Amino acid sequence: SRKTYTLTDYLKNTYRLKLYSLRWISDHEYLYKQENNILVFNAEYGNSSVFLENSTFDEFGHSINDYSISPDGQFILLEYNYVKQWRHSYTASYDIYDLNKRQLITEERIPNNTQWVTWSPVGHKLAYVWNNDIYVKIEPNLPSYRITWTGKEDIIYNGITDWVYEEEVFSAYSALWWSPNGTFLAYAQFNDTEVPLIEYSFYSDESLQYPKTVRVPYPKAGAVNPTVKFFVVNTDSLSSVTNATSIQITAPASMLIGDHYLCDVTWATQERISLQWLRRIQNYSVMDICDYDESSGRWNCLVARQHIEMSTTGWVGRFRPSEPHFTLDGNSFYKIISNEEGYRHICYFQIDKKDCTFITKGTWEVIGIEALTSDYLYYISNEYKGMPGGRNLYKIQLSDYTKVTCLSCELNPERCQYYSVSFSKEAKYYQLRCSGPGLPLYTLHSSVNDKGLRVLEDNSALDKMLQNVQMPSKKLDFIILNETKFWYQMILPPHFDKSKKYPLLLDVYAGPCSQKADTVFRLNWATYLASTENIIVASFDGRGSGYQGDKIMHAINRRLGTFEVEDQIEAARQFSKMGFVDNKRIAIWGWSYGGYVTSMVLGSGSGVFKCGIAVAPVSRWEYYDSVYTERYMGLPTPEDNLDHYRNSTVMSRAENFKQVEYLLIHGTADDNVHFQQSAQISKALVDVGVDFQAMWYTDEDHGIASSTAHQHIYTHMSHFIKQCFSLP
Amino acid sequence: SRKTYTLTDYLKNTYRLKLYSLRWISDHEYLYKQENNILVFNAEYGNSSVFLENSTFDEFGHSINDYSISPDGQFILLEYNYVKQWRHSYTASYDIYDLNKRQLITEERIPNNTQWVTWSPVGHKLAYVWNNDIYVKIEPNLPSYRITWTGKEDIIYNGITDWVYEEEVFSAYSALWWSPNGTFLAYAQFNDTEVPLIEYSFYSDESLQYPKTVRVPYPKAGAVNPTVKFFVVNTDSLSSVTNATSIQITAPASMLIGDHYLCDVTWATQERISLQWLRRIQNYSVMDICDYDESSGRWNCLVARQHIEMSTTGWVGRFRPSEPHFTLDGNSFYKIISNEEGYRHICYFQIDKKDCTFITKGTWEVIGIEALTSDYLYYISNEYKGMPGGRNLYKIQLSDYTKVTCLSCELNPERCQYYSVSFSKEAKYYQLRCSGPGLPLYTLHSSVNDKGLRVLEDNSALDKMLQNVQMPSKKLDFIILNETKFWYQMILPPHFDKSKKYPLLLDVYAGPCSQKADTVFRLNWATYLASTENIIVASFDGRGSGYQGDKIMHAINRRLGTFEVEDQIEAARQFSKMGFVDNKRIAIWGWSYGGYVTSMVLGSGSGVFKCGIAVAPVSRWEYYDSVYTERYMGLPTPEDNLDHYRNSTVMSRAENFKQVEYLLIHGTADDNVHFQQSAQISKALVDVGVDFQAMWYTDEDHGIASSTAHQHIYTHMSHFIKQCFSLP
Ligand SMILES: COc1cc2c(cc1OC)[C@@H]1C[C@H](N)[C@@H](c3cccc(CF)c3)CN1CC2
Ligand SMILES: COc1cc2c(cc1OC)[C@@H]1C[C@H](N)[C@@H](c3cccc(CF)c3)CN1CC2
Ligand SMILES: *[C@@H]1O[C@H](CO)[C@@H](O)[C@H](O)[C@H]1NC(C)=O
Ligand SMILES: *[C@@H]1O[C@H](CO)[C@@H](O)[C@H](O)[C@H]1NC(C)=O
Repeated sequence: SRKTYTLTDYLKNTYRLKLYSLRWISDHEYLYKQENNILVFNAEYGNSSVFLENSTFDEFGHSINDYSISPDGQFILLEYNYVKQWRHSYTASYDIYDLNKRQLITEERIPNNTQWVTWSPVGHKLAYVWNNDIYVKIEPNLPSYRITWTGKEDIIYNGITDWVYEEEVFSAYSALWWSPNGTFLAYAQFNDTEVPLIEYSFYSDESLQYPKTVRVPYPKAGAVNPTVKFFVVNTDSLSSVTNATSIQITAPASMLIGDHYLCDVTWATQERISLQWLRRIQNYSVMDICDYDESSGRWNCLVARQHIEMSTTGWVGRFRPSEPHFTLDGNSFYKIISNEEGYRHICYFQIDKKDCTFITKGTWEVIGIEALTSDYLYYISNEYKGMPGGRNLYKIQLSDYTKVTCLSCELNPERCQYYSVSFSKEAKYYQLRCSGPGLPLYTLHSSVNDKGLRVLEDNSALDKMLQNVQMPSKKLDFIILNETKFWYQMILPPHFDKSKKYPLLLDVYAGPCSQKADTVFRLNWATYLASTENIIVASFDGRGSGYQGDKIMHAINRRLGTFEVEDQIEAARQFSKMGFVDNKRIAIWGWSYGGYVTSMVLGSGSGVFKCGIAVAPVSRWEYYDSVYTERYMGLPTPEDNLDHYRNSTVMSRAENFKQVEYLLIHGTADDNVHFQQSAQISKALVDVGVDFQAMWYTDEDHGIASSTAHQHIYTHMSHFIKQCFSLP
Repeated sequence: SRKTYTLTDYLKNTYRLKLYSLRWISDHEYLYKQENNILVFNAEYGNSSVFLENSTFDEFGHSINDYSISPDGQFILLEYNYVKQWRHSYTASYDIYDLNKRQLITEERIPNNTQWVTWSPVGHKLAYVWNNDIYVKIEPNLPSYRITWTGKEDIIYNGITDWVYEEEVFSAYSALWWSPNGTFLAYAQFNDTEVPLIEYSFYSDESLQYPKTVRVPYPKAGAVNPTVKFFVVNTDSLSSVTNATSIQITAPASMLIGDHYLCDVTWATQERISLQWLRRIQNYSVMDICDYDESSGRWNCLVARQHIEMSTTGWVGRFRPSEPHFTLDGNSFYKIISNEEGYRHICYFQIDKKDCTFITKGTWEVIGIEALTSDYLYYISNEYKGMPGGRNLYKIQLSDYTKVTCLSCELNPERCQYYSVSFSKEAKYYQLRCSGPGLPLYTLHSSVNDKGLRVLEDNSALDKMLQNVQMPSKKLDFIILNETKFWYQMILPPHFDKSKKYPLLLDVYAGPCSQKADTVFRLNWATYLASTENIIVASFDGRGSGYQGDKIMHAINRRLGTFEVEDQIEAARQFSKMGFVDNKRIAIWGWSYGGYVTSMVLGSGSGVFKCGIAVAPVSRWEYYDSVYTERYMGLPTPEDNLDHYRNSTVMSRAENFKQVEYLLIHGTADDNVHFQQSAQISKALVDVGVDFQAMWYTDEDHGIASSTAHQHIYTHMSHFIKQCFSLP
């Protein structure tokens, strides 16, 4: 008799999850936004002052998009005129408000259309990139020093990443790294000179008489890649009428032999930088440790302290080689490395030494190292109750590795099984963040004894509202295939009845190192399909999926669109053999890799599925970018992996599609997985005479996420599934 | 008759209409291809010979796409390596084969990738266009003479047409015109330097890693048009030492004022040429008559013989100024003109004299003038039975205009109401060819006493098959709207029953000077929908339709998307009132102009239609080309017609679509109505929250004509209509 969770609810965001986003500023204080004021909180004691009043910048004259405060709290960056580029990149204008004053600084502004800006870690230095060149401001009201002069649109990138690096390597537009002193500005430089361009139409507003052609350097599988150089400049010795001296750091000779990438830049100390490089064949990676020479003003990367990481079974790292966390003195670090068994654990490295010591071990994985002090290392793992889909915060005594405390496990075991954390400087305090399976809970904790201090946000407003709606529930369990556990989740309709036969939607991503079965609380489309349409929405984590060792994750190595595909079919077959699913009403849908697999399934002939929706699918690996594809597939050459590059296309299975109802969707402005991918799927389905359904989305990219397109695609998909399942 | 006409029947060409394609080669002889041999028939004696054996080119080694026999039957052109460009343009390889000797010409072969070749109308000279330049060959085995040197890809076109001229002016790739002598080669030269480029992606075979960007000079409404220059070259005076002196004929001073077009090129005598020119505001045109000046070498156009053709109510001509037909001596001509009551009749022009004399009159129009002799002019009109959708050959005595004989009206009055004709060189014999309402009937005649000579193909084979098929029947009637007659046709299901209530698909095109209500016999998609699905397919010829005089055609002037839309709604509203129509099941669909009108109807909020289909619709006139658009719309400037350009978009009506079910389809390589047009529609619909269906056809142009795409689109549209009308 209660109201149901409707498509409108989802779409108009009727029930919002509350968050508590803070930024640690010291060892003991953080910044937080309350009713549009910026507040400072004291962690120990809970009291707050107003840092920046809401009503300041009422007469500023521009809508303010973000803020950024100098480490040494004298200035604030006001970001405005944000215009998005790709996933991380954007262009904006900037002003500086001088805080120890009433005033915006008016001389020597950061240019309009700046590509990236950063404060140094200490004081108030600024580094920014504008027109692909680096600049440095020692003082907010003084002129900038030009660090680089080679910048050119689409060709040379100084201190920002190009398209593949943004997307596939740094997950960041920025390629600037200040030393912890603020003394040295390290930076990468990318050269896209010979990198082929993907081109596509942008239609824009009606008034645009002629369509624009967007041209983006984008190395497809096997094409010419960008090249990299690394540089470190001394920020303390810049001259106004002498050009700045950038000292280059050369990649290791074992990388310079052929094509390679920069992977990681981590400062170790005031005079030591850590650099990881990875070979185009993502088999082999090297970490270089480089010290600054006070004599020659040069950097020296002693071959003696180089570190190597290879994999016999797949590629290095989860998506890239993991980052090292150095001890205060910089002579040793910790790093997540896959062990002999295939499980990702914490290894202790010493700088001038050759092997590493494993600090954790077991039939589970460390997800990330979050903090390091002289006494403990803090990490997040899925160790608790052997649930790969859970996440908890642990703590190790470094005096003794066997002495391990779980810090979040027993806090709220029913509500809370999916943590992430955020420590203050030197880890005096941490904010725990519970993500499910109950409602998100945010707490603040004190490290000295691990005593809880304060609940920060408990989403009790949402709980009150949710009591009045017929919410679905979540099953998280596993099946056994050829003697191995493989988890799935089920979003079950309210008042579920095990004797009744429900329609089932298989929700797939299934890309490498993915996890679709976890313990987080979500309000999404699947919430609606269960609460209102009584549809079971199922996800399954099969071979190739992450966080359960390399035996599972790498199964897929050099062979995408293979085991991950068969295994979604099997999960389906098996969900079928439980008594509460109507085996005449099983759909499948996914987005991105999700659309590829959905497409490869629908094209398998299993006869298991009635219909499926693919949104923005990869159709052929030679269409996707090089860093991603080659990481799992090698090069598409007859001496490497051409053969399976060809066997694993959506196109090759066109015939089989006559057995199923197919909905194909793609935004026309997809820089990521180009419209071409769906273009070739539809053309091949046409060539064979297979009817299917389509929908392009003008000027939308990979997220199809503009407000109206978001509502449209979900409405469209709701109809298609409702009609596939014969639901009113 | 048990078996029904299937969607498969239309798609697979189960019921072939036979045709009879001859090419006259003198006054008394013609060539015909029967199976794969070339046969010459005698028209006087009926007897025949084999000209060219089918097996003649067995060991040639290229699949021949076409032949062209020279006027003196000495040589044959062989066309292979055919690649289509636009509607008329294409590139090909050519050989010449000496017929007298039985040899291949090896020396000085016409180059690969030729854009156009043509014999002279007499003898065996060749003019061809390669890489945008004109070449001439006196002897098929001799070095060619380079006429022009200025030709540059997408910029300068010598003797061929750019995109707009091809599609909207000459309906040809060719821009060459030999004098009847074979002495003179005249050619136009087009300048696209400043014409903006339409840019779209082409995806090609799967194997193409990166999509290609096709770039085409295409002036949209209001943009910078190409420029035109006209030249004449003396073929007889060419030197292999010196260069070719081309002599320029420039436009009239009344043209050179602003933007203009070279409208028409019609030779008069061996030494006289007629040119028409059209102003950019296409309501003013001018005919220039130009004589060769024996001794000086130039060409001269006396302003005395200049003839003005303008319009007060619309544009000049049907799609252009009509073509002149000269009498042997070349001092006079006949040409169709709108008369003081707005109907299109033949006029007698004497070269030096003011006005012209009308030789035909009445409330019908002459469709075309087909031949001229000393004593008679033959023409085609829709006079018979006061019927605009009919077409009949007539005869007019020149020494007495009141002696009008209908050569065809009575020949087969129930089977044939729609003829076209093909006279011999000097009109001694003509092949009539009728297209309906019954099956196509091809008959030869002698002009002398208009004696019926022979039956050439009568489609008897097809006739028997069809008795075995539950054929639909065509009803071609009219309705009185204001106090005017607007014609409609109706395709009716077999065993039609005037008391049962049928679903109706309103078939629409309705572009200016269109006619969808006629007496043609068609085996098409409307045939299958009526035969198999018992849907009525109606079409209506409302305001803007042609062949009924300017009072109807020009109603739409400076005003597209208004009257021609309101009238289609009206039509269906009337069709509703007729008791055989189920008024909850009316659909509309259309291609090109049709798609725009369908969309505008669907967006009108009339309440009459349940669903529509729109294929490659125009959506906004600023997106379609200048030549066609400004003809009907004027310029998109505030001081001309910008307001109505803006009041007539599909986009602005978007809200209204929540009321109907919309299927919108477009090919991504449509160089004509650019994909852009639907892209902007889709985006409007998304912006306003309206669901609809969509389908793109990748790499298909405006016709969506490739056999797999063609079969695909009608299959897809079938299901759509079937489901809209609740039919299994
Ligand atoms: C922890 O870090 C990372 C996580 C993740 C990504 C990258 C990451 O770091 C580079 C990649 C980036 C990649 N571009 C994404 C994508 C988008 C479109 C199409 C495909 C292929 F199907 C893949 C998939 N994700 C998975 C999640
Ligand atoms: C007897 O001659 C001619 C007839 C006709 C045409 C041209 C003709 O010759 C110039 C025009 C050419 C025009 N380009 C076509 C078209 C194509 C796409 C979009 C639109 C606008 F909606 C219009 C329609 N047709 C109608 C039939
Ligand atoms: C980038 O690389 C190209 C060769 O691909 C080279 O010619 C050019 O000098 C390089 N530019 C810079 C500034 O490194
Ligand atoms: C018709 O036959 C006659 C009689 O032999 C011959 O002169 C002539 O070539 C023939 N015409 C054709 C076109 O075959």
